[PDB]
Amino acid sequence: GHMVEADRPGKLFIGGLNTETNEKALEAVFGKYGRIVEVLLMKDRETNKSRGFAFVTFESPADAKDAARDMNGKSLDGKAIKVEQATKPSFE
Repeated sequence: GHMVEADRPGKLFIGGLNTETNEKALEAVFGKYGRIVEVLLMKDRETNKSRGFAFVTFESPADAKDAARDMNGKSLDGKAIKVEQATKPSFE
């Protein structure tokens, strides 16, 4: 057909995290802004500790954007966490 609907910034980018977290707990971090259907934790290789960064996705891009408009630059369990938009509006 015609299609000009190809934008969906449903991805976010998290930093500053704990070492002893899991994806089920990230549901409690961000799901309240607009529901999650995909979480990606990422870990070390030394001794399986979590690293101080992870990835969370949302069902909708309007639910993704909002999860970075309140929760950015706060504490979480006494660590200092971050959220950013890991995109740009256009790139060519």
